Parts: sequence; structure tokens; C-alpha cells
Amino acid sequence: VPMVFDIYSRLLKERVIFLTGQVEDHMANLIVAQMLFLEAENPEKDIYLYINSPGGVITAGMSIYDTMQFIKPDVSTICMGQAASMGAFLLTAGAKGKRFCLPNSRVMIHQPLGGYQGQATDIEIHAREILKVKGRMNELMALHTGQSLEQIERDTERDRFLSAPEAVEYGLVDSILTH
Amino acid sequence: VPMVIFDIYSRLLKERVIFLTGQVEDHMANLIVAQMLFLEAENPEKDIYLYINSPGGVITAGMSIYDTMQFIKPDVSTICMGQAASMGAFLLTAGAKGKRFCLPNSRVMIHQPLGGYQGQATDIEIHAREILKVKGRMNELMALHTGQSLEQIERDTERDRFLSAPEAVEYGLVDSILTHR
Amino acid sequence: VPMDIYSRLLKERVIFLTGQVEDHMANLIVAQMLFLEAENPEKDIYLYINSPGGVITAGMSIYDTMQFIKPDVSTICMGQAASMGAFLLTAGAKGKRFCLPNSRVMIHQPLGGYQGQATDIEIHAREILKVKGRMNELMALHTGQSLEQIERDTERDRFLSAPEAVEYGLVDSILTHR
Amino acid sequence: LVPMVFDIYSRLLKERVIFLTGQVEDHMANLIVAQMLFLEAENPEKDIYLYINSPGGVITAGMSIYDTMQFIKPDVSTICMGQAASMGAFLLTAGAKGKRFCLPNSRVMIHQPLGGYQGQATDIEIHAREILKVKGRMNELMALHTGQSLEQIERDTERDRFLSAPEAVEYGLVDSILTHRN
Amino acid sequence: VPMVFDIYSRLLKERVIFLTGQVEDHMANLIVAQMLFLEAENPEKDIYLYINSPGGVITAGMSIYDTMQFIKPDVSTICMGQAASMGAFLLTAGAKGKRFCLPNSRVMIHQPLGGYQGQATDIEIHAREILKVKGRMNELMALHTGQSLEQIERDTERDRFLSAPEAVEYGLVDSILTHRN
Amino acid sequence: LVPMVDIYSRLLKERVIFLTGQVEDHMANLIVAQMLFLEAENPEKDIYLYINSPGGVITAGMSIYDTMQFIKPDVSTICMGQAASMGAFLLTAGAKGKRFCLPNSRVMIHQPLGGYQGQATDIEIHAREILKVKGRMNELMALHTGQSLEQIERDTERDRFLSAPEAVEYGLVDSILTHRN
Amino acid sequence: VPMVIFDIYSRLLKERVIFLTGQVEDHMANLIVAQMLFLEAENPEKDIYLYINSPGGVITAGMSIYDTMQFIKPDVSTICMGQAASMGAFLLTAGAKGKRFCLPNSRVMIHQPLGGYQGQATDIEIHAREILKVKGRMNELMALHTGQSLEQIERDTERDRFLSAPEAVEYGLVDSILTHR
Amino acid sequence: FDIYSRLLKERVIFLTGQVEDHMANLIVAQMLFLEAENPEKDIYLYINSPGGVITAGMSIYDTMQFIKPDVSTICMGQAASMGAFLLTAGAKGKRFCLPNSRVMIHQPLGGYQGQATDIEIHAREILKVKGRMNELMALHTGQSLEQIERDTERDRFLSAPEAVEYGLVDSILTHRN
Amino acid sequence: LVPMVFDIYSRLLKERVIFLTGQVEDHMANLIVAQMLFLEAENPEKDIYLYINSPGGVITAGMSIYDTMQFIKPDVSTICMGQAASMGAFLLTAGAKGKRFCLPNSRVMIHQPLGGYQGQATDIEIHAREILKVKGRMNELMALHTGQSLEQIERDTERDRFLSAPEAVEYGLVDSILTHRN
Amino acid sequence: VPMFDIYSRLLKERVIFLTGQVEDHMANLIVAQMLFLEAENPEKDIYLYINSPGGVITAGMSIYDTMQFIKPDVSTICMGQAASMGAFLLTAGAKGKRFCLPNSRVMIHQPLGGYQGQATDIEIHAREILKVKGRMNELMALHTGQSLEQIERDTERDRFLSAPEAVEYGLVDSILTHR
Amino acid sequence: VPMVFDIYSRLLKERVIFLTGQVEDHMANLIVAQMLFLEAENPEKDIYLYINSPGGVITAGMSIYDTMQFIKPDVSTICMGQAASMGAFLLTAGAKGKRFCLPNSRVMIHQPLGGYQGQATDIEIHAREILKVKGRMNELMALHTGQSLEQIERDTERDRFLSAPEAVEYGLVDSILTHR
Ligand SMILES: *C(=O)N1CC=C1/C=C/C(=O)NC(=O)/C=C/C(C)=C/C=C/[C@@H](O)CC
Repeated sequence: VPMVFDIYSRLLKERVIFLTGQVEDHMANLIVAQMLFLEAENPEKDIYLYINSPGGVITAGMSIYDTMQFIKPDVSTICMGQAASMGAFLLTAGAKGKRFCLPNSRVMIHQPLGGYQGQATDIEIHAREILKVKGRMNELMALHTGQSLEQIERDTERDRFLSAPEAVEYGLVDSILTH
Repeated sequence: VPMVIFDIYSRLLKERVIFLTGQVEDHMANLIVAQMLFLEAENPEKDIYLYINSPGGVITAGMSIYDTMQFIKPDVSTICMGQAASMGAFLLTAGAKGKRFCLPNSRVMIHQPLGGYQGQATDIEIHAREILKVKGRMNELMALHTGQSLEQIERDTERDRFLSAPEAVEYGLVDSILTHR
Repeated sequence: VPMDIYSRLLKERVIFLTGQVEDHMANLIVAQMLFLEAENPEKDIYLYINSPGGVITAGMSIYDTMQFIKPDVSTICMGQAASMGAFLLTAGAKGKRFCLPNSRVMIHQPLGGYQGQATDIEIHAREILKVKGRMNELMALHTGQSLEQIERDTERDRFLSAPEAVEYGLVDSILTHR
Repeated sequence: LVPMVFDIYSRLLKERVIFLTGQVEDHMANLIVAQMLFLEAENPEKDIYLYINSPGGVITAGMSIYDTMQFIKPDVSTICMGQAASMGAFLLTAGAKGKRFCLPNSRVMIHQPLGGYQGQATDIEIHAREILKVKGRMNELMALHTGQSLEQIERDTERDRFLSAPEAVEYGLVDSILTHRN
Repeated sequence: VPMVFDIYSRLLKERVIFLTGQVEDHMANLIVAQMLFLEAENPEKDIYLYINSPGGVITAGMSIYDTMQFIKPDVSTICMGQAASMGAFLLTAGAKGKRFCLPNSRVMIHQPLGGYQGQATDIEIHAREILKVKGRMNELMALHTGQSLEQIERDTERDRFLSAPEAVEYGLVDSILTHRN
Repeated sequence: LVPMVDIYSRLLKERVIFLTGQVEDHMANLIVAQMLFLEAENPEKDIYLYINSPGGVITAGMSIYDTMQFIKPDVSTICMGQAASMGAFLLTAGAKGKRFCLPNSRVMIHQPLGGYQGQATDIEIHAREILKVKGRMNELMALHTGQSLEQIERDTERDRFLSAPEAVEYGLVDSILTHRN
Repeated sequence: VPMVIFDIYSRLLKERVIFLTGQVEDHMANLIVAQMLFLEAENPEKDIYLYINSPGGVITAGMSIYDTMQFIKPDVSTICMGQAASMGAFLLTAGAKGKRFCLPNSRVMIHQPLGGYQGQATDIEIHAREILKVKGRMNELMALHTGQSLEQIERDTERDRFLSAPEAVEYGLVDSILTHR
Repeated sequence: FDIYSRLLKERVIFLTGQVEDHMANLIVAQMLFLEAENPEKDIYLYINSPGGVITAGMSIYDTMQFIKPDVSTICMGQAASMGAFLLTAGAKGKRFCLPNSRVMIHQPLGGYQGQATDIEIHAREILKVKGRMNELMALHTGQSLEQIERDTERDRFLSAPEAVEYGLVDSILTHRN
Repeated sequence: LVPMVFDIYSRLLKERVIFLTGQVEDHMANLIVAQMLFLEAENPEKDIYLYINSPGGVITAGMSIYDTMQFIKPDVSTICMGQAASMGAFLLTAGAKGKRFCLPNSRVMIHQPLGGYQGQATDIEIHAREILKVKGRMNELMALHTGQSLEQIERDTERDRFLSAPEAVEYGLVDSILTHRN
Repeated sequence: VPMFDIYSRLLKERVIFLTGQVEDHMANLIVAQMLFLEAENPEKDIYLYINSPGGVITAGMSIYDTMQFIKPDVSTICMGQAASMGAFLLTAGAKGKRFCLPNSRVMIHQPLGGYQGQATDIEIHAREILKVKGRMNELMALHTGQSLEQIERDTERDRFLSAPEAVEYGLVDSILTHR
Repeated sequence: VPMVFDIYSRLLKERVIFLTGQVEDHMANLIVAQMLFLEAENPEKDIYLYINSPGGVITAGMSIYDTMQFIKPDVSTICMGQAASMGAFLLTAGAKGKRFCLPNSRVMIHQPLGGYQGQATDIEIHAREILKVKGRMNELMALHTGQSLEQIERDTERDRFLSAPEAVEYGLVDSILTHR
């Protein structure tokens, strides 16, 4: 926190938000607030969301996704370091043509995780829900990547790593940032 | 905690935006009550905006928010982002009619009250009676805000029941879905 | 264990109920009663009781065994007999229930607790009251008190001295000396 | 985090509003006393508003607030939101007669004092004797503010008892229910 | 503990086995060993199984059930204290005409419980298995009690207590042992 | 506590061994000792191995497997309750025609589990060994069940449950033990 | 507890000096990226100075700094004080050609990547293949910045190796040694 | 008597689990006992172990070589680090693996905290142990010291057939008689 | 509790006073390095004053300070108050010649390096060899700044060695003792 | 910490508080406050309130050497208690300006310590703590006016002194009752 | 554990005692009891003490030393695995000419260890005591090994390991057992 009002605040005045670490309700709500704030200051200028995350909660990540799609400004996504699970999902949800990976970035995709304890009836309720989510997520990933739903299904059954150039060909990102 | 040129949650509080985040409990809820009472004093005519992303929490804490929402003059518009479960779903539906919203991929889970007690059998009967009264009042308010019958709310809350953003408008929990600005 | 010593007294038909009452120690008490019956179904059994309470179900497995087996089960309270230990004390064969001069007895209503959904909460609270009702019935049966009196005296902890227990009806007499 | 405007609670304090939230204990209660003394000094005649959402707490801590409400000239209007149990229910009814309020779905719980001690039978008698006096004064003060008899307060507090907002009006703990701002 | 040698061993010479506490692989394996041992001593004389259990693992309980049904001697079941989850299953799995409750016994029945963590694919695998178990347990309940399959399901969805006389009327046991002879 | 008459020892004179709980080096070494002991007393009489296990270590389980195959007497395997991971493997390793399930037994098969921390060079070494182990386990499974190696690989990639009748049709077991003689 | 004047690290940021201290991880690395992006905006032409005193850390986090150094226009001069091990040593040599430095008693340590995973053998193969790709790419970039052959980087990093300040010059990790100003 | 003891009267010893001072002494005592009963008949040491302390394991090794009777070693399940060492120390021609037994070998492990002077002392000793340990391996397997040095620098697994080729074991047991 | 004026340590930093306190480690040492670079920027002529009260710490962390002390233009004066052990005692003697000081009842303690490692024998040899190289360079630097022979520093650091304030001026660790100001 | 700070507002009055056990970090700030006050005016007295149950020897001696080195006289006031190192610094105040409050308590005892290791190392550290013990007794005798042989006999075991007992023994000059 | 009856007792009927693991008051008292018992059964036949120990308390170890020297039977010592600190002391305390190492046994020697918390006065008392111990242990080591007191001092100041052959030349052991 290089005080002056730290440094992350200086770069917020330039419309740059940092998504770092595990994604969860509180850090995600903080990202939503920043995106809503930047929209209010200027709904026409793009927003820049850097992503370096190993994954996190689905609900928390989707609160960011819906905010990215809701606000008028385009949200450009930049992956530095790694973007796994929901971090990869939000990376691909950026505005078309403005999704980027750095040359030595790293991306991992897989299916949702979950768990429940209780009576068998409750187990059925919660099991059928996480599958509904899996279908919702594969559909959305297929939409943003251009792959078919069936392809997303086969590649997310188990963890799958993609390099920065592999991430462009598969369709999660548009190009690689250089210079 | 990013700051402008003075904190971000405070800056959005000037635009009349309140965030209900995380587990619901007496202190975070009392903070929501304070923001609602504050916004009312500065301008009773204008709407209030309550974002809800919560997996549930205490009933007593949530009802301090509910009664404050209905008591203050300004309408409180409720916006569900991420998820709104248990009391988070209840407060979502308590927003002003026509101003309840879900985001396209939001989620809302509903169930009956939870509780527990240890002690003498006489004391157990007292608390078992009260928790059943709580369950009754919540279903009544749930039926009132959704337009559903009391018997349907009873049927659907006995066990956990997840609901999608469009399913929440059908069931009556919310009025519409926010899709792009 | 001086050894075995509890077994040497088992051949004299002496069973010891000691400590908290729970499924495992109670099952051992039931096994000894079944064993002593097999040895001689006509002779009395002697159950010393020194317990601060315990589980009802575990205690009722002992109660049901005493009533089922042919031999009369004489009960002797030494030290103290509280909650479920007091229940089994008074369940002894009429006329063969005893307290020692400085024994103590405590009675109260059942304890319990549960977590879960309101529907499930309602089921278990309705069951513990059924249990509370039955014990009060059995308490009234063995002591001779009215069901209304057992209710009033068990709503809160009540202590009874050895002579107070003979007047209340929990026990028949006091063992002083041989 | 607490939003800014100074704190959020600090501006509603300028509006003569104090918030009693959570367990009541020496420190949070002492803070409530400090706010009350501050508002009295600013203007002794204007009312003070005390919102109450508490599941109970220490008796001694609660009585430092009670005596402060009774001591200062300004009337202390009490508002129950969420719940007001054990010590929270006591301070609710100690508000200025005519200015005690519940919200429509508030819940109030009353019960007798609780305690505990380890030590000498001699010391046990001393502490068991004090807690019974506290129970006595607590019941008397409750009877005073509610209009109920001392004999009635004793019976209803022997075991936990829940009261709805309208039930709290009829029993006398609170004067009316606030539903919509006039 | 009382080495008469060992009291539970002396009672085994009389064909009496004790199922006590939580049912699990190890305590259940001992019961199977006792049943197989008693069968070898005399395949004709009955075996007596006392049951005081608050529940346990199904798989462990089913190893006892299949052994009870497989061996030639009839296995009479006696409920003392309480018989919940698997304890109620093994109680009613005793020989038709030889299942007993004590006057103040208590029986509780409910559906299976479980839990799993992992990938959604794995969750679907395990969640489908526990539902298969639920189906077979309810089927076995209908067989041994005489109740319909539809009835066992409706009564086991949530915890259901049965008194000793109630367990006789329902078909869980046949009679109540009160005072020998 | 163990009912004496020991009970597992009195059944050891009947050539009955019990494999119970998680399989590991110490309990498995004891199973080898009982098999070697029974072989010495009579290399022509069959051995009876009851299996009720949720899985365990591979090496420990394979010490039992190689012992079962080495001794002269046939080792008949009986699954009661459940037979998961390595427990299911040893079930199918029983002597041809002498593998049994009880009517309500449950069999579970899956691929090997493992994990390692260290330098990348060491990671490759252990990742390669578990892949060799995985390959050998599928080969042995295919040999004893009659299924193809391709089929075993499909069926073990993720947890798969088989009922007693599903285990006979698959080749894990030869028949089901229902009643005696 | 940094000493104020701004703060000490900020007053030193106005001179284009960034500090990489302690273990490398997502958060401490992200702040370094923010500082580099900020300094680029203040002046894309003036060099940036990165002091490095680290015993290692996460690769992914370290590569976010590497990619940022290569992405921004200004040259990033790296200074090693104390020690620079694992990813700290990688970023040390990723500095601008001609502007990488060690202090007289600095120490550099290089070794291959470390890692670990638990799960199914199939998942094990996936993650083991990935850490080896990372090992390959890291070795490739190291050979690039040092001028050494890939075989040499592979052969010297299989095990921990320490380099003194002068040794780091003749190896290619650093360009020269800073002694007196 | 007991099952492990009942098999001891037939000269069968079980080395199971981690190797450590106390379990190893039981192995040493049984070998001395057996020797006293009959110094000619062979002794049978089954091995299923993931490793353990060197000194404790070497107390077994020196006892096997010291006692008159031949000590036959049989690996069931797995025989790693020192367990692999003792497997190979069995009497020549009477060392055995089961068809699906596994074997893992690696160099010694250790650690110490203290002054630099003391660190040098203990680091010099573990390298002396490593030398003697590799020497003994070359003697019993027939491999060259250079080969043992290359193959133990990092963990190395050997299957039952690989263990007969490498020289750790003499043959593979499949069926009795 | 961080006295204010402004802060107190910030007020003395403007006077070119740096405090080395407690255990030496990467972060507290990095903070000391930053202050030295800052003071150099303000005026590369004036001297810097480093008070030392430490029981030791990591060598790499201490050497980041040492190399900074020698690299920057201004002289770094060292003052030992309380104690200066292992890494504290070296930084003390590494101060600018003629400006190294002990207070009258200060204490200096020196010894050889401590360390440890777990792993394969091959890895043990690498780390055992390296720590012996560090010990060598430390004795080399210690001998250079004190004026003692390398063999003497070796014989005196093999085991713990305590030195009083007057013992430290003769041994060569410090130049003189400050008893009273001016 | 009411109000800008209260300890900072009394620092303008040249009042320093030594509270709690003495250790390297809390002692460093007292040194910093003394050095700061010296710079502000080397001629006005400094006021050191002492309420401490003891602490580390080295940490306490950094304060002692600072008290004696700076030009201004350091007046010491004992309130509550002054035990081990707290008692030593109390008596180290400028002669004639050491004070006790009427019901303050002073406790003195010999140094405490401990070590694990080789016998040779045991001799070194036991030899050193006895040197520390030797100095501390010398300085106490120097500041109190007592004989060295007396300080030794009286510090071998815990010795409590009342405020009036402290004036006869020499630790302090007078007692501040009222004013 | 293998009830032959029992295995360690079966070998106690061959006058064989096992000193295994850490040396401490209770395991040492058990060793003392066996030595006193064997003396009672036959004061003439040698006793055989196998030693595999990484060290332990000095006083506990010296209770064994004084018993070996007090009883009439000679105590032959066998080092298997390792014999460190007090284990090495008792190894060499065996009857001269009857001390043995196995081919790959390991002996480690060093000076005493200790520690104390308290007042400086008490610190000196316990420090003077451990040094008196240190001086007394070195004396006996010199007596049993044939080395000089100065050599024992120099060589125990720091950990020093000795192989089986190194132990015969230093005087710790008489010969190496290899076959029978
Ligand atoms: C000198 O210190 N160095 C050269 C090699 C070293 C190693 C130092 C080392 O391990 N230092 C520590 O971690 C020391 C920690 C201590 C002594 C902490 C003391 C804390 C106080 O609270 C004790 C009263």
C-alpha cells in the first residue's frame, strides 16, 4: 500500500481494476463497486480488469460477470500470471476483441466443484442444482469462446491447461499483448 | 479498500447505493439500517438501491432491515447479484413493488427457518412454539410480497428450493431482470 | 482392580450401577441381570446405585430388564442417585428399595436438544414431551404419588434426603446397620 | 468498514440517534452512556432516540445505561428493531413513558437473571443471595415501567417468554408500534 | 469386563448377541462372527439379538442383515432402550413371529443420510447411489413390515418416532415382551 | 470388545478369515499370517475370506493378493456389506467359481489414488509409477473378471457402483449366497 | 509502521525505485505490477529500478511481474541485495540487458521448479505433465537471458546451486557488480 | 499360542511397517532365538516395509550376516529404502519377490540444526554412511559401485521381474510346489 | 504507541537517525535500506546515524544492509545501545571507520553461523558446503573491519563470545565509548 | 488513546511514560522520545513516569545509557510499582529528582536467565550472566549510595521496599504526597 | 511380544539383556533389575548386554554403569546399530576383552548436555555441577579406553563419529564380531 490513498487507488482513476487471488463474495463485491463507480464517472470509456486468480466461488464470480455485461462501458480483461476456474470464466467474459493474455500467462479450465451433507432428498436437490450450474456455465463458455457446447463439455470434465497461444486458438481470449 | 479523491462504498452511498454482502447478522444489518435512515433524512423522495449478495443469516437481524425498509418513506429497490439465499432472498422480495430485480445469472434459494435449543423439556416446548410462529409469520410475509398463496409458500419452503433469475420473476420474488444499461 | 472383585460379588448377586448412565455401561448392567437370572431365576438381585444421571433410553433398557426378569431386583442407593439413577432406584421391587442414611436423591424433568429445520424441530420436541409424560406416569406408579404431584416436583431440580425419600415414596426404608 | 459522510453513526448522532447492537457489556454500554452524556450537554431538552437490537448481556452493564437514561433530563425514546431480549427488553421498557416503540415484526424476550459461582459454601451463599436481590430489583423496576404487578412480573419471567410487537404493547413493555413514518 | 469367562462370552453360550451403540464395520463384524459361530454349534436352535442402537452405517448394518437371513437358525430380535436408523432395520429383519420390543422401547425410522465432495460428475455418481440405497431399504422395509412401498416412503421422509405398541401396529415387530413367565 | 470362547480365533479353526476396515500394511500382514498358518495345517482344504472394506493401500492389498495366489488351497471370497477399492480387487482374486456376494452387498471400483510433493524430477518419477500401478491393476482386473482391458479402463476412470447381481454379470463374482443348504 | 515524510516507499517510488522483498506470491507481485504500470504512465522513457531480496515463491505470481517488465516500454534495471533465489533469481536476470546488478556480498540460488498434487491417477498425469511444461519453459527463458545453453540450464538447476556475486557475472545472471556509488 | 508366534516355531519372521530401533530389536531377538534352537535350518524373513532408520536397519543386517543360519528374504507388497536393503542382504540364492511386489531404492536422508562446525561434522558422516551403504548394495546385487551411485541419487522403482534382473533378488515365487 | 508531533521516528529520520531494532529479517532490513537510500538522496554528504539494539537475525537480510552501508556515499555511523549480537554486532563494526560507538554498558556478542537443512545427502552436501563459504566470507569481512586477523576471528567465533563496551574498543569492533554528550 | 494523542500531548510537556514490561521495542521508543526532547531543548528536564514489573536487562540498559548520555537531567517518578528493571531505571534518575508516590511499591532481585546446550557453552553463558549481575549491583550501589556488599545481600532474593523505605535505602530522593 | 515364554525373557534365560532406545530412569532400572537377577542365578557366568541407543540421561545411565561394575559377573557389551552418547559410555564400560562391535555399527561420543532456568546464583550452582560431571565422565572414559584425559577432552568437545574399526583402535571396543 504505497500511501500518498494507496497505489491501487491511483490506477482506479485510470479505469484499471485488479482481480487477484481467490474470488469470493467480498473481494467480488469490491470489484462490482469499482465497475459501477467507473461507469458513473464516464459510461463510454473502457474499463480494464487484470486477472490473476487460481479460482473461487461460483456465485461470487457470477456477480462480477453480470456486472461486466450490465454496465455500458466495455470491460477489457487481461490475464497476467494465471487465470484458473472462475478467473478463466471472467477472462473470457470480457468485451469481444479486447480480451488478452500476456506471453507467459497460464489458463486452467474445469467443471464446477461442490458438496453437501443431509438427507438423501436434500442431496438430490443440491446435486441437481450444481449440474444445472454446470450446464449454465458450459453454455456461457460455449457462447463466449465460439466452441460448441459438446466441446466445452469434453474439455472441462477434467482440469485442462492452456498456454497463452493455446488460449487464443481455443477462443477464450482474442490476442496476446505485446509492447 | 480502494479510495477516490474517499473510500468507494462511501462514494456510492452518495448515489444512494447500499450493499448487503455476506452472512446476515446484527451488526452488518444495523449498519444497513443506519445507511437507510441516513439516506432518508437527506432526501425522502428519492429511491434507495440495495444490492443483495448473501448466503443467509439470522432472522432477527434480517427483520431489523425489513421493518426499516417498509418504515422509511423512500422506496427501497432491491438488486440481486450473485446469490440471495435464506434471509437474503426474503429481503430481496421486500423491495418496493416494481423495483425488485435479479441479474441474468443470479440465484435465489429458499427454505424454512432453522433453529435449535438445549435445555429442559419445558424450555424446549417454549422455543419450539416460537420457531413455529416465526415460520408462520415469514411464510405470511412471503405470500404477501410474491402474490402466492400461504399454502404454496408452505409447500415450497419445507425443503431447499433453488431458483434461477427468470424463475424468480415467475414465482413472484422479483419484478424483472436487469439486462444491460 | 483387586481381582476379579466385581465378579466375586456377582456370584453373590450384587450389581453396581456407577457413574453416568449410557448405552454401554447400561448394556453391561442388563447382561449381568440376564446372567444372574440364568443362574437362579428365584433369588433376589441387589443393585447398588451411585449415579449423577444419564441417558433415558440407556436407563430404560435397564428398567425394562428389571421388570421382565423373574427375580425381584432390590435397589440400594449409596452416595447419590440423581436424574436417571433415581428413576431406577424407585423402580426396584416394592418393599426392597433402600437408601443409606446419608444418601441423596435428585429428581427433575428430562433434558434434550436438537438442531435442524422447524418441521424436524417440531417432531423431536413433540417426542421429548411424550417421554416427559411417560416417566412422570411411571414415577407416579412406583412412588404412589399423583401424576399432578410428580409434575410439580420435577419441573425443577429437587433434592431429597434419605428420610425425605421414604416419605415421598421413592424408597421403602433406610439401611442403617446389620 | 463503516461508510463516511466522519462516521455514519456520527452523523445520526448529530441527529440524536444512538444504536445499541449485539451483546451488552461494560465497554459497548459505557460507549452508549458517553453518547447520552454528550447529547444532554449539547441540548438537554431535545429527545434522544435509542435503537435496540440485542440478545441480552451483562446486567451490571445494562444498568449503567438504565441509570443514565433515568438520570439525564432529556427523554430517551427507545426503538426495538429485530429483537430485544433479556437486558435489551429491560432497557426498551425503561424508555420515556409514551415514547417507547416496536417495529411491526420486532420480537421481545424476557426471563429471570442468570448467573454462576464456584467457591466456598460460605461464598456461594453470599453470591446466591446477591443474585436473588438483583432479581428482586429487576422485577420491581419492570413492574414499575410496565404497570404490571410485581406478582405478575415474577411469574412471566421464571422461564423464557417471547412477545410479539402487539403483545409487547398489551403487556406494557412498549407504547405503540411504528409502521410507516408520518 | 466382569470375568466370570467374560459375561458377554457366557451369554453367547446361551445364543445371545448384543448389538449396542453405533453400528459400524468393526462392531458389526463381531456380530457376524457370533452369528456364524452359533450357527455352527447348532443350525436349528434360535439366536437372540438384543438391539440398543441410535443408528450407524448402512453397509455395516447390511452385513448383519444378510447374515441373519443367510444362516439356518431363526434370529429373534429384542429392542431394549431404543432402536433407530440401522437398529430399527435389523430389529424388523428378525424372524417373522420372533421380533420383540420391551414395554418402554422407542423406535425411530428415517431415510438414509450421506454426503460427498468433488466434481459435479462424481457428485452425480454418488448422489445416484445413495438414492438406490434408499430405494432398496424402503423395499426391504415394505417386505418385513407388510406396509406398502408407497407408505414406507411417506413415513420415512422425515424422522418418525414409534412407541413399543406403535411399532407392533406398524409391523416393525410382532409383540411386546413384558413379564416372561 | 472381543467376545471370547477369542471368537475370530475359534473361527480360524474353521478356516475363516475376516478382512475388515481399511487395508494397510499391518492388518494385511496379519491376513497373510492366517493364510500361511491355515495352509500349513492343511494345504488341500479351502479358505474362506469374508471382505467388508471401504478401501486401503495398494501395496498392503497386493501382499494379500500374491499370498492368495501362491498358496495351494483355494481362497473363496465372500463380500458382506461392501467391498470397495482394493477390497473389491481381492474379492475378484478369489478362486475360480468360489467368489460370492451376499444379496445386498455393494461393490465399488475406481482407479488408483495418490499424490506427491517435491522437485519436478521427483514428481515425474512417482507420477510414472502410479501410472504403471494403474496399468497393472486394470490388467489383473481384466484377467479375473473376463472383461476387456478397454472396458475396465472405462469403468474405473470414475467411481462405479455395482449391486450383487451387477457384480455377477460383470465377472467380479460367480454367484450370490442367499440361503444356506 | 513505515516511516512517513507520503511514506518512505512512496518517496522512493517518485524516484522510480520498486522493492521486491520476501516470498513471491499473487498479492505482493500484483502491487509490483501496479507500481510498474504507474511509473510507465508518469514517464515511459525513464528507467525503472527493481531491488530484489527474496528466497523464492510462486511461479505464476512471478511471471506476472516478468510479463509486465517485458510489456512496459521503460527498461527495468534489477538490483540484487542480500539474496535472490528461485523466482527472485529469475526476475533478477529478466532485467534490461546491461542493467542487471549484484551487490558485493549478494547471493543467487537457482533450482528446478517444485510442486505437488493429490487426486486420481488421471488427474495426476495432467498436473505432472503441466509442471514439466513449466519446467521446460522456465529453463528456456533462463537459457535466453543468461546466454547459457538449454542443456546447461537443465544440468545446473536439477539440484540447488548457489552463486556468489562474481560467479553470477560469469554465469550471465547479472551484468556487473555495484560496489561504491 | 498366537499367530505371529505360531509361525515363529516354523522359523518365519515378519518385518512390517517402518523400520525403527524397537521393531528391529524384535527382529534381532527372533533371529538369535531361532539360531539357538537350530543353527542349521534356514530362517525366513518376510518384508513389507516403506523404509526406516538406517542404524536400526543395520542392526538387522549385521545380525543376519553374523548368525550361522541362512536368512531367506521374501518381499510381499513392497520393500522400499532399508526394507529393500535387508531384502538384498538375504542369503544368496534364497532371496525372493512375489509376482506383484514392488521395490524402491534411494540415497540416505537426514538433517541437522546447529553451528556451521557441527553441520560439517554431521554432513560428513551421512556421506560416509551413503558410501558404506552403496558399497554393501554393490556387493549383494553384483552391480558396479558406479551403477548403484547413479541409480540411488533419486527414487527408483523396480518391479518383481526388474528386481531379478538388477540383482536385488534371486527368483520370483508364483505358486507353492 | 507511536507518539506524534508527524510521527516520532519520522521526525528523527529528518535528522538522519535510523533505528535497527529487534530481530534482523528481510522486511525490517528492507525498511532500513530504504531509509539509507532516502537520506542519501536528501544530501549525499551528511552522515547517517544507525542505532543498533538487536539479538541477531538472518545473514542475507543483514548483508542487504551492509552492502547498502558501503555502497552509498554518506558515512554510516553506528551506535550500539543495549546489545548487538551476531548480525547486530557485525553491522556495528561495519560502520564508518572512526564513527563506530558503544554506550558504556552496551554488550556485544559474536559467534559462527547457525543453519540447518533436511533432505537427500546430495542436497545436504550442497547446503553444508555453502554455509561454510558464508562462514568464510563473514570471518573475512569481520577481520577486515576490526583489524583482527582472520585466524583470530575464527578462534573467537567458534563458540559464543561476549564483549563489554571497553572490550569492544580493544578488539576493534568499535572506535570509542560515548559516556556523556559533548 | 483519546485526544493529537494524549501521550503525544504530554510529550510536548516533556513527559514520557514507561509502562508494562521492558523489551527491545518499547525501550527503543523511550530512547526515541528522550533523543527528541533533547533536540527540542537540552536544558529543560525530562520526566519519566515508571509503572513496570520488570523486563529484559539489555533493553532496560539501552534506556539507562540514554538517560546518562543526554545533557538534560532525567527525573523519574514511580507510580504504582517499580520492580526489577523498572526499579533500576527509577534509581538511575538525576540525583535529587527521583520520586516515589506514597503507595508505590519497589521490588528488586538478582538477574534471571537460562540456556540449553553443550557444557562448554553452559560455562560461557553462566559466566556472562554473573558479569551482568556484577555490573548491575555496582551501578545500583553507585546511584543509591549503598555499599556493594549490601546490594548483593539484599538482591539475592526478592526484596520489596515501600516508598518511605526507598528513601532510606537511597533508590529515590523524596515522596510526592500532595503538593 | 511373540509369546514363545515371551521372546526377550526366553533370551534372558541365556543371560542376554537388551538396552534399546533412549536411556532414562525407568528403562535403566529394568536393566539394573535384570543384572541383579542374573547375578543371583549365577554369579560366575558372563552377562550379555546388547546396546542400540542414541543417548539419554546421564544419571540413569550411570545407574547401569555402577551395577555392571558392582556385580561379580563380567558384563560383555554388544553394539548393534548404533551406540551414541550414554550408549557409547556403557559400551566401553564392559569387561575388558569382551567389548564388541558389529561390522556396520556406529559409535558417537560428545560432551554432556544440559540446561537450567532461574536466578543467577542457582545458574552457577547447576553450571558448576554439570562441569563436575563433564570432568568425571571424561575421567572414566579415559580409564576404560586407555586414552589420555586430554585426548578424551579434545575428542568430546564436539560430536565425533567412530566406525566399528575406528572403535577398536580408539579403545572403545575390543574387537569386531563378524561370524559364529
Ligand atoms: C546471528 O544472529 N546470525 C549469524 C547467523 C545467525 C543466526 C541467527 C538466528 O537464528 N537468529 C534468530 O532467529 C534469533 C532469535 C532470538 C534470539 C530472538 C529473541 C527474542 C527476544 O524476545 C528474547 C528475549
